[PDB]
Amino acid sequence: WTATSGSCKGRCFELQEVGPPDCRCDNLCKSYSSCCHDFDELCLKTARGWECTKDRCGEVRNEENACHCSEDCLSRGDCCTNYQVVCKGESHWVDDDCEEIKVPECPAGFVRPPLIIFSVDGFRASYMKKGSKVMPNIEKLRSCGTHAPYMRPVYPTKTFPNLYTLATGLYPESHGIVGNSMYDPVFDASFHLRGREKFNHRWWGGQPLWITATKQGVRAGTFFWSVSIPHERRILTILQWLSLPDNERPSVYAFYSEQPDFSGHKYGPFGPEMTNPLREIDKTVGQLMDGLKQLRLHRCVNVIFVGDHGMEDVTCDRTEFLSNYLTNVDDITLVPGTLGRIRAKSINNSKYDPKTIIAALTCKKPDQHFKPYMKQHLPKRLHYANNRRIEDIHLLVDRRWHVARKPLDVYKKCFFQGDHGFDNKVNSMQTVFVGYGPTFKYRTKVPPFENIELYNVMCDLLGLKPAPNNGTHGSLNHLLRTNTFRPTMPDEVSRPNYPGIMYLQSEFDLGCTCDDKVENKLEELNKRLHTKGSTKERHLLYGRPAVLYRTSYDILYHTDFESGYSEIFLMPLWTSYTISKQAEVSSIPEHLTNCVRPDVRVSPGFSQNCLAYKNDKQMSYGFLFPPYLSSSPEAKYDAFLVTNMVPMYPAFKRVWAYFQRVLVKKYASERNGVNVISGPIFDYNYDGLRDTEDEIKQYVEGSSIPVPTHYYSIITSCLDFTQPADKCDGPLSVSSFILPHRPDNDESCNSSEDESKWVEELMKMHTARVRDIEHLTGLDFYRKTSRSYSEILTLKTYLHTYESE
Ligand SMILES: *[C@@H]1O[C@H](CO)[C@@H](O[C@@H]2O[C@H](CO)[C@@H](O[C@@H]3O[C@H](CO[C@H]4O[C@H](CO)[C@@H](O)[C@H](O[C@H]5O[C@H](CO)[C@@H](O)[C@H](O)[C@@H]5O[C@H]5O[C@H](CO)[C@@H](O)[C@H](O)[C@@H]5O)[C@@H]4O)[C@@H](O)[C@H](O[C@H]4O[C@H](CO)[C@@H](O)[C@H](O)[C@@H]4O[C@H]4O[C@H](CO)[C@@H](O)[C@H](O)[C@@H]4O)[C@@H]3O)[C@H](O)[C@H]2NC(C)=O)[C@H](O)[C@H]1NC(C)=O
Ligand SMILES: Cc1nnn(Cc2cc(C(F)(F)F)ccc2/C=C/C(=O)N2C[C@@H]3CN(C(=O)c4ccc(S(N)(=O)=O)cc4F)C[C@H]3C2)n1
Ligand SMILES: [Ca+2]
Ligand SMILES: [Ca+2]
Ligand SMILES: [Cl-]
Ligand SMILES: [K+]
Ligand code: NA
Ligand SMILES: [Zn+2]
Repeated sequence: WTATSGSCKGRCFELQEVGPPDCRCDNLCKSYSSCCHDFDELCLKTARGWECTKDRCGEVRNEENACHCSEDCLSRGDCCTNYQVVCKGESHWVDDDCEEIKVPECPAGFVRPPLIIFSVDGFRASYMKKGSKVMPNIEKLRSCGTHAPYMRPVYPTKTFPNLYTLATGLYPESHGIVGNSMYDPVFDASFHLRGREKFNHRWWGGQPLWITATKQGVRAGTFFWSVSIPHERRILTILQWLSLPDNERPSVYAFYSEQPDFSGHKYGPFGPEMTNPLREIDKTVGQLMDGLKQLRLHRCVNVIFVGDHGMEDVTCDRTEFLSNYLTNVDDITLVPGTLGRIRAKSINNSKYDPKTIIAALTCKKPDQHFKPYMKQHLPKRLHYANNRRIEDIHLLVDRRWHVARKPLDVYKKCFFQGDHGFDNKVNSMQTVFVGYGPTFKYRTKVPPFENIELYNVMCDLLGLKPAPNNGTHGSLNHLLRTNTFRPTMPDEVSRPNYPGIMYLQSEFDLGCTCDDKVENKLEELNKRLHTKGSTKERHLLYGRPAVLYRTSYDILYHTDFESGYSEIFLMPLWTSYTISKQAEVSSIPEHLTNCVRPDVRVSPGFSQNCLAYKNDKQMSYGFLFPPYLSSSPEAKYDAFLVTNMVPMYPAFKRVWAYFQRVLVKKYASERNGVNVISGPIFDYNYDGLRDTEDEIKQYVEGSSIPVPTHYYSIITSCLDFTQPADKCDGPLSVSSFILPHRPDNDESCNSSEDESKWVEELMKMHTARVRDIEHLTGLDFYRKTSRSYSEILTLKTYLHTYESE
């Protein structure tokens, strides 16, 4: 109940929200059906429209008008945004040359430049180039300010997850808004776009920017707008708040537009009907900038123009139906559309089996336009599994397609020509970023970055300490003229041991054999120097990784590679090696095929054994440094050390062997040498973080050798590819992957074919940032380079996406 008979007199768009049943006058009252009776009359005035005209100049103030053109309007802060243009011969902001804003030029009483976030729903990245003729105000912000060619949204590329990610710096799995539609089984409650459940505070985790600001003494405008408040009114409201007295005036504001998304759904991303929505958005920006200029705030405010996701072509005919695959289709609940999430219709049905559902959906039609996954098997780059609101079974849908349960769903719900929600690497899902103001750089283009990073920067813009989040703070310092955040590298927690030769061959009873009993003073000092680290500067180019947790490990040096060997996990945490452009691939010689050699630096007690692998009918082994790339027949013996061995399913060995035999050499030839760091990852609880030993769910049968869930590689070279990787004077280039360590290749529908037809495609799917690997291993890479730390942070957040232009 709301006692709707209080009044909004003097209260219009109040910043503090009042408690039921006292009636509300805030920008969300409409959404709750709680506005006072006179809200429309007093707060949503429309009389005479939104622009001054020649005859309205110097009028007698009429309080009924939507905005004002009387002499006193500037001091009242409620002029139409074109007042000075029409009535005082001023130029529109867009018609002024741009001029570097070196320092904030603010009215007296401003403690810090205000931040205005101008957010646009569905604004695809290519609209900046493709709509440029019709968006002069936006183009001026873009060319005069700082801009990225695009900004990567989070998955799923829907509105609710992405706007809340912008607000919090968190992945959807951590903030809890994991789709536009959700069932939380602990609450037994559903979140929907239409309706009231979504207003309950229990859905919304982390700490959004407006709360971070308020907790630290920085006042915030209310971020959310009721759909029926027109855009012109939202802008006028912001401009009115900017005219408040110093003690009342917010420092951070958001505008939100439902366009161009609303139209993109109806007409597709480039429908001819899309020109008008873009024009209209540009006019809104024009009104804000003209309004700021009137208040002498146009060289004081930092403006961020940002989208939540892009828009793809999708029609009703491009729908796959689960009824074409599943006999039991009525025992499931599907969250449908541009992703799928499946659970049991009833938790009382004991005959429901996710294993048989996955199998019935796997590689069943030649051109199948979705791929099923257990959520823990989704590419790690999506960070989309550690939340009870995410269903165990997930369908990754091809761009341009929909999934639905039954045909009746689609025609008893062609309406739409656009949609979004697909994998966040998809080019059509990319969105925009422009920053303009005293704190942003002047006429600067920056590389593409992920929207998880912006919370930190918005905190920096407002002098706030960010709540803990998934950004890497400092990785976007290159956007900023000042207020940069200068982090220190994390402190190493565990130092390595450097073991020498301490064990005799005969102390090892591992059930391993090697054909190697084949016998010089020139070449004996040589192998000794290699074991003491004499080639370490060739294979460990950026320093050894730092171990950021408590553990026992050894550094092992070799001619061709260096490793950090874990005594707890009985394998390397990392293995580092450089392959020059000139390097030769050799084969594993016949006598060495099943060779595993004891490592005399490492106790039998801290070693793997061959017998465990023989006994484990499911599990085989591979090597982290590939024997194929040994520098010499003598150096090849090192690659067969039991300390270079890791557990591998035979199906995974197909993948790994092709990467090591073919792909590494290929990249070295293309990139002018590469440095490779490879290793295992253990993430049995799918939280994106390194497991402790007591989290491991699988061991090689009858041993304490833990089985990795994934294998990573980080492949680094010179950005200037005219310089070899080992003699690089400037910025670096990286690509990485986190491959799932799976006992089958069901993920790859063409896997019966030659590895040259499917392996590289799999690797591309599981592309990763270095930072993803850091979270998953507790390691910190690139500790010793000549480069600035912020530059290295940017490098660690880089994702190689394998999408064309
Ligand atoms: C992305 O960045 C984020 C933010 O930094 C990273 O997320 C953090 O990860 C930490 C490690 O997993 C985690 O720390 C835990 O905090 C627990 C206290 O939690 C509450 O308080 C915080 C602070 O206010 C709050 O943010 C939390 O909010 C979460 O949960 C609510 C539900 O109430 C949601 O509304 C909200 O969306 C958010 O959900 C997410 O996090 C939880 C886990 O916390 C997930 O389950 C959800 O799916 C969702 O993703 C909380 O309200 C604290 O209890 C934990 O301590 C246990 O574990 C340690 C290990 O050190 C152990 O020593 C302790 O004894 C303790 O164990 C005991 O409890 C166990 C569980 O019941 C039990 O098994 C044991 O036997 C013990 O008795 C832990 O310290 C932190 O909360 C989150 N924060 C957020 C916001 O998500 C994230 O890791 C980054 N991602 C990547 C890939 O890097
Ligand atoms: C969600 C959410 N989380 N946090 N916010 C507040 C917010 C943050 C930021 C920013 F960038 F600064 F973080 C900027 C602006 C804001 C403020 C935003 C705001 O007033 N809204 C966003 C809501 C979305 N909405 C819909 O009905 C809707 C649902 C789905 C789709 S779809 N098909 O595209 O998926 C489109 C839609 F329009 C009601 C809008 C009112 N909204
Ligand atoms: Ca949206
Ligand atoms: Ca984990
Ligand atoms: Cl959803
Ligand atoms: K075996
Ligand atoms: Na297959
Ligand atoms: Zn949409």
